[PDB]
Amino acid sequence: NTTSSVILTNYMDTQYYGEIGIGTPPQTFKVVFDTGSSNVWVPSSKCSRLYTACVYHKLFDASDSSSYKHNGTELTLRYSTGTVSGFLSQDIITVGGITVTQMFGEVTEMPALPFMLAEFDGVVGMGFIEQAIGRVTPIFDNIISQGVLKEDVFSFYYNRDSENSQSLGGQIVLGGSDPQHYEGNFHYINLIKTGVWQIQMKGVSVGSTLLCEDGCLALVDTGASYISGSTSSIEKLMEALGAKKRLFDYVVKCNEGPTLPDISFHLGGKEYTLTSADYVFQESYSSKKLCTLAIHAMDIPPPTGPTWALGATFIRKFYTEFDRRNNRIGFALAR
Ligand SMILES: CC(C)CN(C(=O)c1cnc(C(C)(C)C)nc1NCc1ccco1)[C@H]1CCCNC1
Ligand SMILES: *[C@@H]1O[C@H](CO)[C@@H](O)[C@H](O)[C@H]1NC(C)=O
Repeated sequence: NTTSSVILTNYMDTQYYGEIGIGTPPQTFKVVFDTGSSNVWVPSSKCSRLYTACVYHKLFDASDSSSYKHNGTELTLRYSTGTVSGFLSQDIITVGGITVTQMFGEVTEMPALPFMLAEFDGVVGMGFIEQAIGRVTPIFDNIISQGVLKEDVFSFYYNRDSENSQSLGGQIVLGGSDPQHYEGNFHYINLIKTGVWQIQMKGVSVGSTLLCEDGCLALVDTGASYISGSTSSIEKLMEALGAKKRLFDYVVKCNEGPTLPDISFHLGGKEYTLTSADYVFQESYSSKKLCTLAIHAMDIPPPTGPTWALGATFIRKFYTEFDRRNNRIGFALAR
């Protein structure tokens, strides 16, 4: 019956990661704790240096760990934004002072796009075994097995401040939540199914409901930067906002930013509202300058998709508790 936290760094409101240690002695890695996937991977020393992303990130060297256990089963992790490929290994992983023996992917194939843009080295998947490639037991499942934690829950706080380096970029409590980072009560929404951190959504509103009328899906994805929907969902949301489409993002003229309407997500009977301040990167107030929106198109395939994904844009405003004992997600106002 103990509780434990991981200190997160916030890079520019788009990348949130903490530090883990792998092996004896610990090799440390910057990792995204991702509720939208279920595998652990770091880049590997076996990764060809022709992968520039492998030049620019910390590499796990199995030859420097005395606690490593070979497996070498190939794995390929297909994310919506890009793919990593490699092989399975087993070592001791430390995460918030919790030591666990864990199967993880040693990534030998790490595309320059998008991975050169990653501040983090790898990913710690916080999803279920059902979504785990290779049917590899996820790290939290392993920590639960130990019987150390007070509750079968984990919580995410993502800070709104990335500039002020003398502040906490984010936090993950394993085994509970932290009351210093939320307020009011938790609102609990049960999952559609076990296997995925996905909840029923019954509306996306601009200002009047104009999307997700007959119901749709919402993946709560701590590993994502943005709120995402389907290409057609986003194109209709953006037409409503007067946002011009670009190659990788949507933008308004910076001056139009504060005048943008509130966007609401109807989740578990409550209306979860984001103001323009919650979703516009107000980098300027100029009419000559384009400001990027924290909402993009992301088409996730079956069986998970098509689905909306509530990423860091959403978690910033809403402190999120992931409840594995009751298969539900709690949202409270962050502070
Ligand atoms: C690799 C993994 C994190 C990929 N995903 C991303 O959204 C993602 C993609 N590419 C980037 C790059 C490299 C471009 C920086 N960053 C990402 N996320 C940063 C972040 C950390 C905290 C919150 O958001 C999703 C994929 C679907 C399952 N959930 C995660
Ligand atoms: C890899 O791990 C799995 C555990 O499910 C095991 O069955 C398999 O034999 C392992 N392979 C090697 C080569 O160690």
